[PDB]
This record gives sequence, C-alpha cells and structure tokens, in this order.
Amino acid sequence: SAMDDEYTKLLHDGIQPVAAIDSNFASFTYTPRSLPEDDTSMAILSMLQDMNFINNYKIDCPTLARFCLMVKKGYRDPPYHNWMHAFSVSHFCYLLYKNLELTNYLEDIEIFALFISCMCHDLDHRGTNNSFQVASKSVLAALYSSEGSVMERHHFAQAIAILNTHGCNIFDHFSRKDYQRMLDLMRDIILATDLAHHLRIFKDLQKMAEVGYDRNNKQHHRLLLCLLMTSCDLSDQTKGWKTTRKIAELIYKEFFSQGDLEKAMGNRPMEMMDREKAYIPELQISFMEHIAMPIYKLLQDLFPKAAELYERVASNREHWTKVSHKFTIRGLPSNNSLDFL
Ligand SMILES: Cc1cc(N2CCC[C@@H](C(=O)Nc3ccc4ccccc4c3)C2)n2ncnc2n1
Ligand SMILES: [Mg+2]
Ligand SMILES: [Zn+2]
Repeated sequence: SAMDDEYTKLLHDGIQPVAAIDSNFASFTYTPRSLPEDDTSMAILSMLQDMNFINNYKIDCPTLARFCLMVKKGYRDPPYHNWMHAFSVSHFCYLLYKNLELTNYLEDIEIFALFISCMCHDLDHRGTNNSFQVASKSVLAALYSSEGSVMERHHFAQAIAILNTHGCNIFDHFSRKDYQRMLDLMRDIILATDLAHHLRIFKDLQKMAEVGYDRNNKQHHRLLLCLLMTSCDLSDQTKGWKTTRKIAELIYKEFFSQGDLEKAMGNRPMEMMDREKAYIPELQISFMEHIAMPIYKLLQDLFPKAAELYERVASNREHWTKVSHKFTIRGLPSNNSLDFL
C-alpha cells in the first residue's frame, strides 16, 4: 500500500516548517505549482500548522494525515482539475490568511472551513462541466441535476464521504453545533465555486463592497467567503505570464477533450470547447475581462493589500492582446509545407 507508507511518514516524521518549503512560500509572488507533487501533502500540513488550526481545533494528527492523503487520492488526473489545482487553490487561501488579516473579517471557523473547502472543492472532477453531466445523462446528473451545480454538489458529497470514512473525520470531536456549522460552511463554500453562482451574487458582492464590510452582518460573512473562495479558485491568473500560459494550455486541453466527446455524442460543443472554433487569445481576454478582473477588483476594493493581485490579472490580460498576432500563420509553417490545407 503506497498510501500507508506515505501516511506513516506524514504522521511520524514531523510537520516541516513552512519556511523550509520555500523562502517565499507565503508571498503572492510564489507559484505553488512549482512544488513537487510528492511534497504537497506535507505542505498542506505545514500550512494548517502555521495557521494554527491544528492546535486551535485540537485536530488529531493521525486523522489529519489520513484525511489529507484521502483528499489527495480523491482527485483524478485531467489536465487542469487535478490535485495540483486543489493544492494551488488551498495555497492561495493560505496566502490570503498570511497577507490580508482575515481575522478582522471572518470567524476562526469560517477561515478554517474556507481552507478545508479549498482542499476538497473539486474532488473527483472528471474534466467535464455541469452541462456535460446533463447532456451525457451521467450518474451525477441523475443525482443532482434537479438542484443545479451538479459537479460542485458531487465535490461536496465526496468531501463528506471522506469525512465519513473511518479514521478520517478531522472534525469528529467537535461539538454538535460546531460540526453542523463546519459542514454547512463547506456546503456553501464549495457550491460557491460554481461560477454560475458567482455571476448570480456579483451585484450583492458589489453592493457589499460599496457600503463597506460589516463584520456584524452574517450575510456579509457569507458573501465574503464566496468571493474569497472564487478568488482562490481563479488564483492561477494572479501569477506571472508563464503560469497564465501553462494554465491556459491545461484548461483548453481539458475543454477540447470534452468538446471531442460532445461531437462524438452528436452535440455541438460550446465555441470555447470546440478545438476547430475556439480562438484562445480572444477567449482568454474575454475571461480576464468579464470574469477574473472584476473578481480581483472586488477583492482589492475590500482589501487594499490585494491591489497587486488585480494589477497582475490586468497585466496578464494585456499580454494576451500582445501575443494574439502570433496565432495567425504568416509566411509558411515551419515545415515549409501547405499540406495542412
Ligand atoms: C484559473 C482559470 C480558471 C478558469 N476556469 C475556471 C472556471 C471554469 C472554467 C470556465 O468556465 N472557463 C471559462 C469561463 C468563462 C469564460 C468566458 C469567456 C471566455 C472564456 C471563458 C472560460 C475555467 N479559466 N478559464 C479560462 N482561463 C481560466 N483560468
Ligand atoms: Mg470546480
Ligand atoms: Zn477549482
């Protein structure tokens, strides 16, 4: 059993200091995808420790070690929605904690729930979207299509299935009320990763940013958690151009594979999932403009120290404009051949 040996070391070796992971590990400039995948479960532990969640919530170490490994094992390997995505999304949550003073805004348990949700938020993704589940009449659509957010409901349900696995319930010593709270938070935060949900609450997010965050307003806590979750989920776009480029490759590999399947089903894919129609620079500019930039502008409005995140996203969008000409074939292809006609 690979997991068992991995568990043994994770549990008995000690939790590595977060600075020992990387000297800039707690910086917005750090790219968590740089971390070797073999090191990420230990890094999860290091972040949990550094945020003092292990001590504060008296988390049983053997349970926590099993839990983190089970979460890791609960991701498949599509090009984008794999464990390294969830790891990088969790890392950003950690960055938010280390850089933005979330304790002035959120309860301890809410911040804890946010991190755990980040770990779990894409569990068992198959690299297809919600519409595909319905179109392909998948088991997940049979379960959840009547409620919407099919994949996100599945991710949440997988998170709970891991909790309910013997030896993996990191919350099983919580009071009944705290346990109920935690799972309720996990539901809300994971469902909030449906970008359809984000677009639906965006005006409320705007209004909250307009009037000003009210720590006494329970709906403000819920809205902020949604915004932070989305911010973690899209946080690849806040890194350097190179990350942005690689992430685009991964996302479109995944999209186009879905598109191939939709064509094999007799359905016409979304333009952005059709490898014969998708024009990636324009698609990425649209995504940055209509989705990512507004999110990090909201985040900046709420947290002035997040300004650099927004400006980096704006920058990456500018870079798509500048490299777009390169998608037009000038001269001959590099093989000197017009055979592709
Ligand atoms: C970090 C990151 C994450 C991410 N998505 C996360 C959410 C689900 C997926 C999704 O809806 N993509 C979308 C959504 C809306 C779009 C609108 C116009 C043009 C393209 C669009 C692509 C992919 N994308 N998408 C592209 N670059 C990304 N970078
Ligand atoms: Mg998701
Ligand atoms: Zn995600």
